[PDB]
Amino acid sequence: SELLVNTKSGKVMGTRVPVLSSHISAFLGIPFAEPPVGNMRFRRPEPKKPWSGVWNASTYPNNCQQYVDEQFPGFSGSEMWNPNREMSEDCLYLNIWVPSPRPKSTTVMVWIYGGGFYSGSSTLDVYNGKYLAYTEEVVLVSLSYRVGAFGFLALHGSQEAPGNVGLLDQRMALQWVHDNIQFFGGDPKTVTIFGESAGGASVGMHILSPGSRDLFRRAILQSGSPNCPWASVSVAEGRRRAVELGRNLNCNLNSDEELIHCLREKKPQELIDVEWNVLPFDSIFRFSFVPVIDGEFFPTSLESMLNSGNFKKTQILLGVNKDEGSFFLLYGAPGFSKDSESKISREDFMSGVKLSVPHANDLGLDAVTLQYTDWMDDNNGIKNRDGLDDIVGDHNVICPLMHFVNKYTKFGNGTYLYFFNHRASNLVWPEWMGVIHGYEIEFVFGLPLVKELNYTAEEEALSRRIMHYWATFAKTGNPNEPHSQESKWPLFTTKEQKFIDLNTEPMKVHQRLRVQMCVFWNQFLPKLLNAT
Amino acid sequence: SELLVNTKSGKVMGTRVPVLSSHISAFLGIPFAEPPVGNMRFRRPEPKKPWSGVWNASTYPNNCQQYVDEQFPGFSGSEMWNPNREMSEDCLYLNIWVPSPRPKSTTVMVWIYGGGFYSGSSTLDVYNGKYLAYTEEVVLVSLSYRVGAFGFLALHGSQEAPGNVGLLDQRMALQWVHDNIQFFGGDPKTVTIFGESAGGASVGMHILSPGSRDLFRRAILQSGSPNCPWASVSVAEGRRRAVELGRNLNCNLNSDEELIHCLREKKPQELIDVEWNVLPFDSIFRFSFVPVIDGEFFPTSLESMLNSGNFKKTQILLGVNKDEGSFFLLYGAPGFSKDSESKISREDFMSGVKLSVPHANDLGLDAVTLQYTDWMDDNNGIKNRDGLDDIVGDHNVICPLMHFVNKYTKFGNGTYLYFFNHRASNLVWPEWMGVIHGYEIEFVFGLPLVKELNYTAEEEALSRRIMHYWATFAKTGNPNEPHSQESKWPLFTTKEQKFIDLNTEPMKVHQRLRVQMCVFWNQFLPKLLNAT
Ligand SMILES: COc1cc(CNC(=O)Cc2cn(CCCC[C@H]3C[C@@H]4Cc5nc6cc(Cl)ccc6c(N)c5[C@H](C3)C4)nn2)ccc1O
Ligand SMILES: COc1cc(CNC(=O)Cc2cn(CCCC[C@H]3C[C@@H]4Cc5nc6cc(Cl)ccc6c(N)c5[C@H](C3)C4)nn2)ccc1O
Ligand SMILES: [Cl-]
Ligand SMILES: [Cl-]
Repeated sequence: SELLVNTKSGKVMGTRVPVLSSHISAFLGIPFAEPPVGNMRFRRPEPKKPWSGVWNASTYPNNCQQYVDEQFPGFSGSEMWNPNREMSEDCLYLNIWVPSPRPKSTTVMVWIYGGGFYSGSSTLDVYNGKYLAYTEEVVLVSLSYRVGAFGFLALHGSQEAPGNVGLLDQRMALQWVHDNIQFFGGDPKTVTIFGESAGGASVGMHILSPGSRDLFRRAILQSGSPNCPWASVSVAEGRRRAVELGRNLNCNLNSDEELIHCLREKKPQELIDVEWNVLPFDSIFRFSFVPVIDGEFFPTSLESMLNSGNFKKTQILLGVNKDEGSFFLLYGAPGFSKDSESKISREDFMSGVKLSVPHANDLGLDAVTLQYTDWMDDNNGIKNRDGLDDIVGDHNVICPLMHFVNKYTKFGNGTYLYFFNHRASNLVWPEWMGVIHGYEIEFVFGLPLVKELNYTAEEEALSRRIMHYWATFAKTGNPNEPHSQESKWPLFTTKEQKFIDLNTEPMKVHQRLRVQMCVFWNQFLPKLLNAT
Repeated sequence: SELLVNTKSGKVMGTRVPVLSSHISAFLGIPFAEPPVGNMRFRRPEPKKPWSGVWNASTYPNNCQQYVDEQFPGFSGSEMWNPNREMSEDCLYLNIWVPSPRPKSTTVMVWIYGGGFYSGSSTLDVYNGKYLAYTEEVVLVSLSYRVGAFGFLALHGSQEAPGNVGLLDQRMALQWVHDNIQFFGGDPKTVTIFGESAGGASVGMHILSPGSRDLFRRAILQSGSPNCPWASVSVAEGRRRAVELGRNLNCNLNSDEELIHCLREKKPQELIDVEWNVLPFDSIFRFSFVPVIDGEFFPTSLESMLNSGNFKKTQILLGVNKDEGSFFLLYGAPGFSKDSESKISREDFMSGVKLSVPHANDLGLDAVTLQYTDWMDDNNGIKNRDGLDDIVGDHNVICPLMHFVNKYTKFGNGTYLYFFNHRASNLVWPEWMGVIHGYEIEFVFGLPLVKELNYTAEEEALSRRIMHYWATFAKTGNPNEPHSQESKWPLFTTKEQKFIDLNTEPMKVHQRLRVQMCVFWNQFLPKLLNAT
C-alpha cells in the first residue's frame, strides 16, 4: 500500500528496503522515456507511453551501453564505477527512495551521474540513495541518460542525430519528476539537481539551457562545470567525430542519412570498440562524444551566456576535490602506476604537460611548464608528480569551476563554495593520488554511516555534516541551519570570495580558491594562445 | 724621490697622502690621451704625446662633461655621485695610489666607474683608492672615459664619429697601465679590471673585445654585465639617436659629415641639455648614448660571442645587490618618493611595469605582471612596491648577469659569484629602497674603516673581508687565502651554481641565484616576444 503509487503514466509497485536499523521504500527502474532502440538510436527521447497494470519497480534497471574499465580487473577501486547490471540500449529509467512513512510534500534531490559523458550508471552502490533519503528525510531520485555516441553523436542540421540527446534524456526525467513526484510525497517546487564530474557539468548545462531551467529549483555541482574544456564541442567538431566514427566502421559517408543509417545497423559494442579512435589529439581528460554547442539546447556560446546573465538565477552550492588530476594521470600519462609512488622524471613531466594541454602550442606549453616548475628543485620526482596532478586538476576542473562561480555569482541568488580535501582512511588507491576525482561522492551518499565499510567515526561525522549541508541547502537555499551555533558556511561573494574546507577538522574559511593558478588558466594562457 | 716617477710619456710628481694612521703616494691626473677637444670630439682617442719637464700629479683632474643630478639639491645621497671637479672635455686622465715604500712588482687593480655610460667621475670620494691600496698593498688605478654623446655618439661607417670611443678611452688607459705601471711598482702581468654598473658592463665588454683582452689578467664585475639590455644598441639605433640629437640642435642632417660638423660647433652643455630627448620609448633604466654593436670593437652579436666562447678565458668574480631596481623607480616611476614609504597602488604598479619593460607588447606586459603579482593580496602597496623593485633589478641587472655567468663559466677558468645584501647602518636613503644600486662600492673601497663616517664595527669588518676577497682574487685568481681556516667562498660551477651572501653575518653558501625569475627573463619572455 505504501509501496503502491499511481502516477500519470501508470501504477508502480516499490519495495521495502532496510537502511541502518530502519526501513524505507524504493521504486527502482521506473521508465520515463520510450526505449531509444532501433530507428530511435541517436534520436531525441520520446515520453514513455502510459501502461496498464502495475509496474514492478522492485529491482534496478539495465545500465546504458558504455565503455567498461578493465585496467585493474577485480580491483574494487575501479570496478565500483563499472555497470553492475546488464547493459542495454533500453536504459532510460529512474529510481526513487522515499522515507517511511511516505511524506506529504518534502524536498526532492535528483542525482545526475558523471563519467565523462561516455560512462555512468544510476545503480552503483556508491549512488544508493537510501542513506540520504532516510537520514535527511528527502525524496532521492537518480536518473539515467544515454552516454557515448548513443547520447551525444552530433550531426547538426539532421533531426535523426541532432546531438545532445543524452541531455534531453536528463531533461525528460526532470519533466517526469516535475509531473509525478508529488504522488511519492515529493514537492515538485523544491527539486534540487546535483551531480558530479560530467553530472556536475550537466547540472550547469540545465542552469544555462532555457528549455531546462523551469524544471528544478536549485542546483549542486561537484567537480564539474558547464564551461569545462572537456564538456562540450562545436557543431563542426561533433560532425567531424561522427564522420570519423563511421569511417572506423566502414560506413557510407556521402550524406547524414547514409551515415546515420549505417551507424544504426551496428551492434552497440561495435560503436564502443572504436569510440576512442575519433579524438583529434593525443590527450587525457578528453572524451569523444559530449554536448554540442548547437544553438538550440544552448542558444549561444557558453561564455556569452555567462557574461550576459542568460541563465537560471537561483542558489547554487558547488566545489572541488584537492587532487582532481590524479585519476587521469594514472590511466593516461607515462610514468604513473597504481602500485608505485609514481615519481615523475623531467622527461615524463614534459610528456604529461603535452597530454594535459593538447590544444597548446610550444609557447603555451612553455608557459604551463614555467608556472608549475620549481627551478630550484626541478629533478624532484615528487614535485614533478604533484605538479602534473595540479596541472590536470586546475586546467580541467578547478579553474573552469572558479570561472563559472565568478560569472554566476554576479547574477545569481546565493553561492556556496567548498574545497573537499579529506582522504578516506579506507581508500584502496595509492597515497600519491591524494583526494581523488569522485571520492567525495561516498560522503555525500552516506556510506561512512555503514559500520561494515570500515570508515572512522570522524568520517561518519563528516558524512553526516555533508549530507545535512546538501539536504538543508536543497530544502532552503542555504546549507546552514538557522538558530544553530555550529560554525557558518559563508556565502561566496564577488568581493570576498569565501569558501570552506570540507574535512574532519573544524571548519576553516578561506578566500580566493587557487586564484594564482586560475588567473593563469582563465586569463593569461587563453590570451597567449589567441595571439599565437 | 718616492714621489717622482719616470714613465715612457715623461716624468710625474705625486703627493704623499695620509691614510688611516700612515701615508701612501698618490699620482693624480696623469694624462693618457690627447685632449679629445675641437675637431677630435667624437673621434677615437690618440695617445698622449710625451712631455718635457715634470707633470704635476698632485691634484685631481677635471671630470668629463656630463648630466648632473639635481633632483635632491644638497642631499649627500645623490650629490656624492656628481662631478666634484670642474667639468671639461679635457678629461682623459688616470689616478694611481701606490703603497709606501714603493713596491717592486705588486698586484694592480684598475677601477672603471659606472653611471649608465652618461655620467661618472674617477674623483668621487667613494672611489678614493687609498684605503684599498694601503690595506691590501695593491697599486690602485682609476681611469676615466668620455660619457654621453661625447663618448658614444655612433654614426657607423664614419671615421669621425664611429661610436664606442668611450670604450676606446678605457682601452687606451689600460694600454698605458700595461706600458707604464712597472715604474710605479705595479706588475703589468697581474692587472685586474673592476667596475660597477656601466663599469661592470665595460669590464665584460673588454673580456669580449679581441682588441682589449690582452691588456689585463682577470676581471671583477659589480652589478653590471655586457649583455644588459641598457648597455648596448645596434648601429641602426645608434644612427637614429645621433640624427635625432642633431634634429634637437637644428643641425643639417643630409650627411654624416654635415651632422658631425654641426655637433662639433655646439657647446658641451647644449648636447647635454637635449641628450635625454632621443630615447625611443618612455622608459626607466635606459640611456641615450651607449656602446654600439659595430662589428669592430665587438666582431659579432654579444650572444653569439658568449655562445661560441669568443671571449677572454680567465678568472672572474662578480655579483649583484639585493635591491638594484629601487634607485631607478625613485627617479623615474610614478608613486615613488624619497620621503615616503612609497606604497604602490595597482594603477602605479601597471604604469611601472610598462616603464620597466619598454620593448614589451601587451601580452609580454601581462606575463610580467602575472609573474610578480600575488593575486591573493594584489592591493598590498608594499608588495606592489617591492614587486616593481624586483622587476627592475631582475630585468636590468640580475638576470642578464646570471645569463653572462652561465655562458662564461662554460669556457672560463674560474667564477666566483656574490649576492651583496647588507644595508648600511648610516644610509641616508629611505628604508624602502633596501640595498641600493652602487652601495656596495663604499665597502669595496674601504670607507667603513674611517671612524668619522659612522659605520659600525661589523661594517668595518665586512669592508675588510670584501677588500681582502677582491685583492686576493686580483693577486691569485681566487678570493680565498690558502691555508686559512675561514669559511671558503666556493667556485661557481655549471652544475652546482654556488654563490655566497656578502653581509655582516657568517658566510652562507646558496645555489641558483634567483633562478625562477631568471628563467622567466632569460628564456620565456624573449620567446614570447619573438613569437608575438
Ligand atoms: C585505459 O587505456 C588507455 C587510457 C588512455 C587514456 N585515456 C584517457 O585519457 C581518456 C579519459 C578517460 N577519463 C575518465 C573520465 C572520468 C569518468 C568518471 C568520472 C567519475 C568519477 C570517477 N572517478 C574515478 C577515479 C578512479 Cl581512481 C578510477 C575510476 C574512476 C571512475 N570510473 C569515475 C567515474 C567515471 C565517475 N578521462 N580521460 C590512453 C590509452 C589507453 O590505452
Ligand atoms: C630626473 O628627472 C627625470 C628622470 C626620469 C627617469 N630617468 C631615467 O629613467 C633615466 C635613467 C637614469 N638612470 C641612472 C643610471 C645609473 C647611473 C649610476 C650608476 C652608479 C650607481 C649609482 N647609484 C645611485 C643610487 C642613488 Cl639612490 C642615487 C644616485 C646614484 C648614482 N648617481 C649612481 C651613479 C650613477 C653610479 N637610469 N635610468 C624621467 C623624467 C625626469 O624628469
Ligand atoms: Cl598527494
Ligand atoms: Cl626593502
